[PDB]
Amino acid sequence: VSSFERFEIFPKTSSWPNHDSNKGVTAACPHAGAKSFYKNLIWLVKKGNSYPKLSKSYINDKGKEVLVLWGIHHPSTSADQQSLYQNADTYVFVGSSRYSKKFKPEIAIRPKVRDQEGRMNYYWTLVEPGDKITFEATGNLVVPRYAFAMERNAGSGIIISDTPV
Amino acid sequence: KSYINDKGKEVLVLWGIHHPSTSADQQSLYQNADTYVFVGSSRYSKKFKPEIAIRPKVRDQEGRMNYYWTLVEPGDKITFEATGNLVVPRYAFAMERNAGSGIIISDTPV
Repeated sequence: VSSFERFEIFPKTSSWPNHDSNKGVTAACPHAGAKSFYKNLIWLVKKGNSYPKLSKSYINDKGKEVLVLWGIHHPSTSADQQSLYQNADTYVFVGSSRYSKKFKPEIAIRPKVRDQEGRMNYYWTLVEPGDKITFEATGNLVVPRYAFAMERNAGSGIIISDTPV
Repeated sequence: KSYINDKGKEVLVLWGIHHPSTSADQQSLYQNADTYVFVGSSRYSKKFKPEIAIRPKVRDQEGRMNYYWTLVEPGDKITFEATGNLVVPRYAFAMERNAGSGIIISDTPV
């Protein structure tokens, strides 16, 4: 890949009226001495004391291929599941003509890493032109906010070095 | 149950998950139904739901057991949690890699 266009596939202000996108921060990702998160993902939480169902989709109007990333939160205790998502025995679904996977969130006290007994797994996929990607969850979904449209160059690579540029 | 790596070098841990033939066999050996098994660490994170069927009888056994393994980094905790169908480790191994070694399949005498 050489070219790169960041666009708001799911805008923050809109597209989540029934869910909240503001308390999704953590101390594991600090910035400027404050609790922050990833700039391309939003940690959806319960709206007040309710996490309604999810049904969101996107269609590729950008022409070229699109790269989409998201995450699944796996809290430590069952109380943490209710405190952030209310509903229990939740499910997360991401589907398209290429991707089809349902994730059952699962709960355990994983070893504390960076002041966090929980874990989050980050996933990615590619969207073909004229293809719809669908999202559906009752909890434990970190929805994409900024996706990427790209075109492959050919002669490029990755170099690991400390050499100055 | 948990273990912390005080051995300094890496540790290899192995265990197993039993999958009985009939649901009666689940109660006869583990009582609880709809059990779950969890093994977790900074490297390993997997929950196994034991699942039950009459697999073909091999060595006088219609059930199956799957054997798993992982590596524990220095200063890392590995946690175990199950309501049944867990074959816990007893003897683990601490190791250091040499370099020039391998595996040879032969009938030649030593």
